Amino acid sequence: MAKWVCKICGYIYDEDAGDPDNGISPGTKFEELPDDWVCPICGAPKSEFEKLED
Ligand SMILES: [Fe+3]
Repeated sequence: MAKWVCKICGYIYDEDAGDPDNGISPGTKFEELPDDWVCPICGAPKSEFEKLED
């Protein structure tokens, strides 16, 4: 699945990993994260993530 970078801190949202500590099971697509999900490291909004693909 896809990976997304937090353009603030460099955290990688890996869709394969999810973010279980913050309520997100492995395999959750970035688009499906709640609108108010934030980077677990720096707190940046979803707007601050870049999909890692051309
Ligand atoms: Fe971040």
